Amino acid sequence: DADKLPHTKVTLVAPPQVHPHEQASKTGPKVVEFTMTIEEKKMVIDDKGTTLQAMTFNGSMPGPTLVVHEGDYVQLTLVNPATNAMPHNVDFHGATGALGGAKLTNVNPGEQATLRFKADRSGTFVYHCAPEGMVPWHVVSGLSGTLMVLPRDGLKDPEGKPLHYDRAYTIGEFDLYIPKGPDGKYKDYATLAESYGDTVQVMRTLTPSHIVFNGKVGALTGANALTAKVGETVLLIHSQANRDTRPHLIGGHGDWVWETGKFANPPQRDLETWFIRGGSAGAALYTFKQPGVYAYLNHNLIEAFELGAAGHIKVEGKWNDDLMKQIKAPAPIPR
Amino acid sequence: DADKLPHTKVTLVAPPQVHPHEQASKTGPKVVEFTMTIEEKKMVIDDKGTTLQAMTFNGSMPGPTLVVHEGDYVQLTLVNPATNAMPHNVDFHGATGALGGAKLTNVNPGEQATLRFKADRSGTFVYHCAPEGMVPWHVVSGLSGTLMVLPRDGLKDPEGKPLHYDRAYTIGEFDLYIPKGPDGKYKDYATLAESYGDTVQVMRTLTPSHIVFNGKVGALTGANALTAKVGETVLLIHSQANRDTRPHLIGGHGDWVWETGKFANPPQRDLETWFIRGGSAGAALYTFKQPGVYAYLNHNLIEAFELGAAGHIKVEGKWNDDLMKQIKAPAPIPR
Amino acid sequence: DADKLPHTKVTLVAPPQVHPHEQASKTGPKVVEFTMTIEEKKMVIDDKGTTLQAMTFNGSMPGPTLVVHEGDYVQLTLVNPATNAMPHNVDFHGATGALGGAKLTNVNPGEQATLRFKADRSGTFVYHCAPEGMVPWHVVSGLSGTLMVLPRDGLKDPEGKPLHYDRAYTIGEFDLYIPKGPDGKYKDYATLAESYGDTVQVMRTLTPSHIVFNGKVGALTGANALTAKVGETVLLIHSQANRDTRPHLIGGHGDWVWETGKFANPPQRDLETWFIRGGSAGAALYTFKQPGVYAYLNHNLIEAFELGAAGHIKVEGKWNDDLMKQIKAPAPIPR
Ligand SMILES: [Cu+2]
Ligand SMILES: [Cu+2]
Ligand SMILES: [Cu+2]
Ligand SMILES: [Cu+2]
Ligand SMILES: [Cu+2]
Ligand SMILES: [Cu+2]
Ligand SMILES: [Zn+2]
Ligand SMILES: [Zn+2]
Ligand SMILES: [Zn+2]
Ligand SMILES: [Zn+2]
Ligand SMILES: [Zn+2]
Ligand SMILES: [Zn+2]
Ligand SMILES: [Zn+2]
Ligand SMILES: [Zn+2]
Ligand SMILES: [Zn+2]
Ligand SMILES: [Zn+2]
Ligand SMILES: [Zn+2]
Ligand SMILES: [Zn+2]
Ligand SMILES: [Zn+2]
Ligand SMILES: [Zn+2]
Ligand SMILES: [Zn+2]
Ligand SMILES: [Zn+2]
Ligand SMILES: [Zn+2]
Ligand SMILES: [Zn+2]
Repeated sequence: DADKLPHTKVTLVAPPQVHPHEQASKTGPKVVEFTMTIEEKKMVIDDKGTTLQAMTFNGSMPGPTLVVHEGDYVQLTLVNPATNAMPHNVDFHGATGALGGAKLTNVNPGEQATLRFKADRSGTFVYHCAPEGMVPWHVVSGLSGTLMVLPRDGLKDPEGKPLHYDRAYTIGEFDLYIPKGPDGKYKDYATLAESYGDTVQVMRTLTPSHIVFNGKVGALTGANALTAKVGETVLLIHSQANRDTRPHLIGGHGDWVWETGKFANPPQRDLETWFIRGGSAGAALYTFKQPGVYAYLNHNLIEAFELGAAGHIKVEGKWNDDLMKQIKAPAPIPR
Repeated sequence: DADKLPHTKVTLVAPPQVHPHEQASKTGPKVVEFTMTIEEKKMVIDDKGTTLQAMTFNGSMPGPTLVVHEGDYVQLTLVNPATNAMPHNVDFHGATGALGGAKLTNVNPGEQATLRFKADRSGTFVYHCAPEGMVPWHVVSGLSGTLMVLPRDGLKDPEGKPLHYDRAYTIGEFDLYIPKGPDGKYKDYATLAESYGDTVQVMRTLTPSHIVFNGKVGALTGANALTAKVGETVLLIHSQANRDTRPHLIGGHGDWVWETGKFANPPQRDLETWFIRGGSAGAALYTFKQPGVYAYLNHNLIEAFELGAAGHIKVEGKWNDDLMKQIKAPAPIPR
Repeated sequence: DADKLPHTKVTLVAPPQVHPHEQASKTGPKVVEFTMTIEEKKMVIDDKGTTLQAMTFNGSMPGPTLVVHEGDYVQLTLVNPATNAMPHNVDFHGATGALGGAKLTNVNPGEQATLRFKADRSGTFVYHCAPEGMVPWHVVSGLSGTLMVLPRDGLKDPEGKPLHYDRAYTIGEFDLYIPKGPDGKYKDYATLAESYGDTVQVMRTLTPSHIVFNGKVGALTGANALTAKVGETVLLIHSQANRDTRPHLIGGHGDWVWETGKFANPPQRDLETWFIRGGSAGAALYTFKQPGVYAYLNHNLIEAFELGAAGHIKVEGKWNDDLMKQIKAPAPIPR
C-alpha cells in the first residue's frame, strides 16, 4: 500500500548527466517525487542558423532522466505555465493503465497535475507527450526522455554475476522535420502554431532534414564532449521516441548491451553496433582500455555525418600497445 | 509417413479472429487440410475515398491465420477462379523446398492445385504470393498472411514453465503505394492491370502513401475494436511481409515476446516496443490488469497517426489504484 | 606478448569465397599477416549500363574476408598506390583504440602503413575506410568488408554443443546513391572527384537508387550463383556497413543465426528472416535438405526485386517427398 510508504524528493539534472542514485540498495520501497515544467521555445539546431519551433520538458532535449528502483512508486507533478500556447500531458512507457498516464495529466496552459504509478518492471523506458490529435508533432518537436528502473540488487550478466557502472550518460536522438521555402532555404516561424501545417507535410515524407543528439548538431562535442578515463565503466542510455537508430562506439564495443532496454533479460556481449527501436530506450556498458577521443554515433553514416547523429567521448589515461600498435607509420611504397 | 496418418479438415475464419484450436495436445501427428480462394478486388482504404486495386486470400487483408502443431502436415488447396485476371501461387516461410511451395502451386485463372508440406518447425511464419517477375506488386497489393505452428506441449518461458493465452488476434500491417495525378490527388483505376506501371514508380521511392492494419485506416476501431477483460491473457500475432514495423501497446507491455516469431527460442519479458522484420511474423503475450481503451500501434508515430498504422483494444473490468492513481487532477497552478 | 609469438602469412581470395582456415584449432596464438591494396575504379552496376565511380579493397565489393582465431593478432599492410587520387585508411570494428585503427593508417596516394591489433573478441565484424571529413562517401562507394574471429574451440549452440560448416560464403550488400540529370537518366562521370557533390545530394535523401550484393545487380546469379549439395552445412556471412537489411533464404531457414554477429552469445534457431543492423556483419548456418535453385535476398521485396538485393544458390541432390509433395498439379477447377 503506497500512501503508507516513506516519500523522498529528487532534484533532476540536465542531460547528458543523470541525477545521483544508488545501484544495488538495501532500502525498502519508496514513493519517489519529481516535478517537471514544459517549455515551448524557438531553438537554433545547426551551424547555418536553422531554427526549430521546439517543445521541451524542463527546457532541454531530451527531458531529464528519472531514476528509481523496481517496486518504488513514481509520483510526478507536471506543470504547464500560462506562458505556453498548447495543451500537454505525459505517457510513461514504464507505467500500466490510462494510456501510460496521459488520460490523467491533460494540462492546459496555467495548469498542473500529479500522477503516481508503480514502477514494477525493470529497464530503461521512454516517456513522451501525447495530446489527442497532435501526438507525432509534440514528440518530434522535443517532448521525450527516459525513466530508468534499476533492479533492487543491481544489474546482472547472463550467469547472474554483478555488473556496475561508475558514471551514466543520457543521449536522446531526435529526427527533425524542418520545412523549406521556394528558394530552397529552411523556414523560420514567428510562432509555434505557424510551423504546424508545413511541418506535417515534411513528416509525411518520412525523411528527416536533420537528426541530432541532445538538441543540436554537435551538442556533445568540444567543451561539451562526454568524458571518462581508462579503467572506468560507463552506462550509455540511448532513447529514440519516434524512429529507429543503430548506436556504435568507434574504437570500442558494447561490452554488455540490453538493446530492447529491459534488465530482467540477459544482455548480449561484444557488440559492434546495436539497435534501438523507434519508441524505446536501450542501455550499453563499456569499460575503457585505451585513452583518446572516441566517436559515439548512429551507424547509418549519412544520418551521422551529413544529418547530425554523432558526438564525442574524451578519455584520459595510458596507451596500451598490446591491444593495438602502429608497426610502420605511413611512408612511401618501397621500390 | 504422411499418407498413412489421420486427416482432419479445418474451417478458416476472417481476421482479426483465429480459428479454434488446441494449445498443448496429447493428439499424435495429423494431415491438416485447408482451402483458400484468391480474390482480386478494388477496395476503399481511407476516409477520403481512396481506393486500392487489391489482391487477397479469401477476400481479406491479411489472409486468414492457419494453425497446426509441430510435426503435423499442412495440405492446402489453392483456387484461382476464372473471374480473376492474373496468375498466382503460394510461398510458405514455414515450409522446406521448391521456393516454399511457389514452384508447385502456379495457378492461372480457372485452375487449382494441392500442396502438402511438413510443419517441422514451431513459430509464426509469413505466407505470401510470389509469381515470377511480379513478386513485390502481388505482396504489397494484399497477398499475405500467417501460419502458426504451436509446440506439441504448448508455449514455454525461458525456464521451461508453461505459458498460455485465452484469446488470439491476428494483425497484418500493409505498406501501400498509391499513385497521384498532376492535380496531386490519388488515382482511381478501372482495372488491376492499369494500376501496375504507376504503382511500380511509387514503390521504387520506398515511401508508402498509407500504412494500414487489416486493410484500411481505422479497421480495428469503433465496432471493430479488439476486446478483452481484466485477468485475460491475449496473444497478438503481427505479420509484415515487406517492411519493418515496431509494435507497442499504449498503457501496456509485452509480458513475453518472440519478436522473430520462433517458439523454440526463449522469449523476452517486459518490452515497451518490439520489432517485426519485413518478411516475418512475431508474437506477443499480455495479461490485462487495468480496464479502458488501449491503443495498439506502430511506434513510428508518423506511420501510426498520419499514415494509418494503429488500432484499439477495449478492455472491461475494475480499476486498480495500486498500479496507477491520479493524486491531483488538472487545476490552476497555485500562487 | 605479441612480438614473441609465431608469425603466419595468409593469402586472401575474392568474394564470395573465403580463404582456407581451420575452425576448432589446437594451435596457440599467432600474429597473422595480411595485405590489401586500394583500387579506385569506374564500374558497371546494372543491366542498363549505369556506372558507379567506385572505391574498393583489392579490386572487389565487398573487400575480402579476413579470418583469424580469438587471441590471435591481426597485422595488416594497407597500400594506397600512386595511381589513386584520394587519401584512405582503415577502421576495424573488431579492434580496440585509435578509431579502430583509422588514426594510425592514413595513407596518401604513393604510401603504405602497417597496423597490428589483438583480435580478443569472437564474431563477424565490419571493416571500412573512414577518412576525416569524407566518411560516408568512401563507405557507400565500396570500401567495406568482414573480419571473422572464430572461437578457438569452434562455434557452439545455446547448450554448448558443437556446430560446424562445410563451406563459407561472404555477401556484402551496398546501398548506392547514383545521381540523375534533367533528362531523368543516370549520370556518367569522367573522374571520381566530379561525382562527389551530386552524390552527396542523393545521399541526403536517404533513398538508394540501387541496392546490390557483391558489386552489381545479378552478381550472384547464372555462372556466378552460389553452390551447395544436400546434406552440406553452409555459413552465410552478410555485411552492411551503412544501412539495415533483412536476409531470407526462399525455401529454407536460418538453422542457427547470430544476427548481431557475435559468437559468444547464444544463436537463435528456425528463423525465416533475420536482421543485420547498418554498421555490422551477421552470420547464419543452414543445412540443405532439398535440391533446387534457392533465392537468397533482402526481404524488403522492393529492395530485392526492383533495386537489386537478391542472388541464387544452386543445390544438387535427391528430392524428399516427406518434407514437401505436390498432391495435385495445377488443373481446371472441377465443376
Ligand atoms: Cu505536448
Ligand atoms: Cu509511446
Ligand atoms: Cu499473386
Ligand atoms: Cu517471402
Ligand atoms: Cu577511403
Ligand atoms: Cu564503422
Ligand atoms: Zn504517502
Ligand atoms: Zn510527499
Ligand atoms: Zn528506490
Ligand atoms: Zn499529426
Ligand atoms: Zn568500475
Ligand atoms: Zn567527430
Ligand atoms: Zn492420407
Ligand atoms: Zn483427406
Ligand atoms: Zn495438430
Ligand atoms: Zn516489380
Ligand atoms: Zn488465462
Ligand atoms: Zn485511437
Ligand atoms: Zn613477431
Ligand atoms: Zn612476420
Ligand atoms: Zn589462428
Ligand atoms: Zn559527407
Ligand atoms: Zn557438415
Ligand atoms: Zn532469381
